[PDB]
Amino acid sequence: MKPPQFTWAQWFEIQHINMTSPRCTNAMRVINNYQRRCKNQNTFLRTTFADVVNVCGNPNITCPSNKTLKNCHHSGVQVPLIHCNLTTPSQNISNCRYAQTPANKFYVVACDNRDPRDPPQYPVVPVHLDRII
Repeated sequence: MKPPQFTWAQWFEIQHINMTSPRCTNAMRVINNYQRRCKNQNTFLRTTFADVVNVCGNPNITCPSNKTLKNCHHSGVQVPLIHCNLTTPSQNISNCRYAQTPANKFYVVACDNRDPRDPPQYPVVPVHLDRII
């Protein structure tokens, strides 16, 4: 899944922060081309990477998706988000059609120590979107 030219944190940014267009069909092509498959579902948080890093400093909690992981952090505040839902698949990635559903919700993110390629300014960085509450 994860392309090797990217860190975990940079891949989190591709998939869940940086929407290259306000519409899901357009926005998703970036992710799908790297994945070499049309993802069935994907959430974009309308927030900045630095804001998610501040959330990574909130007190650690158990990851809702996996009760044995403990590197998760609740956002404390709500952010707008857009959820992309695959409505027509294709063997041609550029023909994959998406519908979208906006929302304003809390989120829970999983965070890890930074890779040398991330900027030194962030010792801990987001690596997985665990749960949209």
